[PDB]
Formats: sequence, C-alpha cells, structure tokens
Amino acid sequence: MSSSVPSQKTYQGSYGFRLGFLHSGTAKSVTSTYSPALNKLFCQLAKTCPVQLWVDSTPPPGTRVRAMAIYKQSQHMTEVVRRCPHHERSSDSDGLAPPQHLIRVEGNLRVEYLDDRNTFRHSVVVPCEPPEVGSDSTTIHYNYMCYSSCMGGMNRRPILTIITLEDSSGNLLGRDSFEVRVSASPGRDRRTEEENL
Ligand SMILES: *CCC(=O)n1c2ccccc2c2cc(C=O)ccc21
Ligand SMILES: [Zn+2]
Repeated sequence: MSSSVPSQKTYQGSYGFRLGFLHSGTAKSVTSTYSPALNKLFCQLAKTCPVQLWVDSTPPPGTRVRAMAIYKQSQHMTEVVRRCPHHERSSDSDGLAPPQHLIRVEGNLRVEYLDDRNTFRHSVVVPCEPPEVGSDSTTIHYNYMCYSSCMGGMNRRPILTIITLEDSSGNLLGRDSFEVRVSASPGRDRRTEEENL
C-alpha cells in the first residue's frame, strides 16, 4: 500500500519519554491487559485502553502525542493498516474518527486525525497534558476498532502501535511502541500467549 515504512526505533529523547501500562491481570472480565513479556497489549474491539506517559523534565509547550499502527512482519510493513470493509461501514463512528481509522482516542475533544497524503497512513494525535494533581503520569484512553482476525483487515496479522511525541511544529521528541492483539477474549489470549513462551 505505502511507499515508506516508519522507523520503529524506540528512543527516549532529551526528556526521557516512555510509556506505562496498568497491571490488569488476565481475568476473564478485563477490557485490556498488557503482557510485559510480550510487550504486547491484548484487548477487545472498541473497549477502553488506558496508556500512561512519563517524562522527567519539562517539554516545550504545544506538544502533541500521536499514535500509529504498522504490521509486524517484514513482508507486510508497507501495507497500510486500516479497518476492514465490514467494520469501516458500521456507522458507529464517534463523529471524529475517520470511519476507516483503527485507533481512536476516547474522551478527548482535542483529538486530531490525519490521513497522510504521502505515506497514506492514518494516525491520531492529541495534545500532551501533564499528570493530574497528585498523579505522576498522563493517561490516554485509546480504542481499537477491528479484531486482529478481521479478514480484509489485518486478517490475523500482528501489529505494532507506535506512539511518538512531537512538538507543536511536528518534530520528533521520543518514540515507543508495542504490539497489539485484538480479540473478544483478551485475558485468555494473554494467558495462552505467555504460556507458549
Ligand atoms: C505533556 C505532559 C507533561 O507535560 N508532563 C508529564 C506527563 C506524564 C508524567 C510526567 C509529566 C511531567 C513532568 C514535568 C516536570 O517534571 C513536566 C511536565 C510533565
Ligand atoms: Zn473488521
């Protein structure tokens, strides 16, 4: 699909940018859970996934935090990741996300969606906001709108989520990522995938 492949080099940058996650466990009723051993997130479709951000020092004002997805295996990394024909046309859009965009940010009125005219890649970016009073990290609530097994979509192809911090003018301050598997039963899948280890 695309003419380039985005760099995935994890890079902490001058502010020590990194991502954190909750310790949800693999109970049968969790809406998302992170496998530290897989560095892979297991979640349901369109259910809320909180991701935390951490920095050490003060970043410049007007900073924006952007998410993107790319297929994991070397032979698929140029295909743009998008919702499958069925899901794209499900008319459950929230009123902001492009109906073909896989990743939504939930509960933020300053979200921004981009279809990249040269890479053709979809991405969602929001403003960077400091941790609530008392807290020490920033939580962003993401959603994934297709199952990993969607034919015509990923079709069971693993994917990475690449989160990049950028300044107001759009330049890179740090990057981090993780793989993702979307299914209806994320606790059991996480359990089983760690077993196979
Ligand atoms: C863009 C969010 C932000 O400005 N921010 C965060 C986010 C998450 C964890 C910590 C943290 C900050 C810490 C400081 C000062 O040390 C300044 C801005 C921070
Ligand atoms: Zn689908």
